[PDB]
Amino acid sequence: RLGSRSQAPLIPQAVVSKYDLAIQQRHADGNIEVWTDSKGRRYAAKRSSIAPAHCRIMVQCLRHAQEQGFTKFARFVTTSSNAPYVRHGDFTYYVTEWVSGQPANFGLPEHVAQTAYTLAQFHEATRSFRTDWKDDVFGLFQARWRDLRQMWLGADRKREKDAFDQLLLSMRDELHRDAAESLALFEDRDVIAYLEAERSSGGWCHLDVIPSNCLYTPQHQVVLIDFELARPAPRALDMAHLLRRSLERGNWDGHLAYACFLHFDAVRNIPKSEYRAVEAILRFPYLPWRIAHARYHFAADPSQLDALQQYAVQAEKRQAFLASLRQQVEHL
Ligand SMILES: N[C@@H](Cc1c[nH]c[nH+]1)C(=O)O
Repeated sequence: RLGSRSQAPLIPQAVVSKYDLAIQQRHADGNIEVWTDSKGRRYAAKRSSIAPAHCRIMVQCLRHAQEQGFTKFARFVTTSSNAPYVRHGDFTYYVTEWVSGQPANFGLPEHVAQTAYTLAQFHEATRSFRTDWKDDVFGLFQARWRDLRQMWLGADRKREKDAFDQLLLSMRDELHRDAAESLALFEDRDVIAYLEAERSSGGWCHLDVIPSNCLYTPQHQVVLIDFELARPAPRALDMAHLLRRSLERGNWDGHLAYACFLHFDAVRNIPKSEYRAVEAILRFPYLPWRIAHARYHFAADPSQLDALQQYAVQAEKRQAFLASLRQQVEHL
């Protein structure tokens, strides 16, 4: 019994042997397995729980994007029978060529720029592709707000308040203001019109925009991997998710936001309503919600206090950034 100190299980050899890759060496590396041939050529093998039908549309989506010029993805390798996956032991395995690069550093404008460019290219290249294949962003955030309010009410009535409880209570008025401003933006007719128009025109988002899926290459581009969460969705979702992650880790340095907006805009103009949808998402106090949710619904962990402390440290810089962006959007 090793419990949570159990290593990633090796992919069964029978799966490897369905391919024609003459693999000599295999080892886990993060959430993929690296397969290497006698020349040292590498492949990334993924153990997934996605359905085979889902794997098929995912591949078809990327091949469609490619016929439109898209290059920013790891290329799938097929089995000896031409299948895009192997199904074995209740898992779906798929393999891609290896992409040389490093996980994007979302604190560097250059890396944010290239991630944004790539995400925008993916969205553009997939316009109109299987648009009805499977969205209530207002309801999601409304529920989070209701949760957040309940959580600080719970904290306030504790006999003994710990450092986290007290810190969360100290920011209630700012958190309330931000949540209210966000939900008001989601209720604005222009934001809704944007979201609905995107739903109609299609275009997929990647929807797992984390450094380990955004590989910054020696050719100074970003190549995406892991399209398992990708689906038709408004472009603002990928844009806002990239921005939030970048900005929270670069203390709201607007060079990171500019790098992002410029490179989305280069592929397709950002209209005012798209900016406003992005603002609605960014204005919501997502991190305090998420951290408090974990604490009070799941269990306390000291990392939650670290995270809330960092949010508090950055809170004025975040306010300043969102203020300047709001002004920018009024004089586009
Ligand atoms: N080259 C990536 C790993 C990878 C390539 N393809 C899939 N995963 C890295 O930074 O480690």
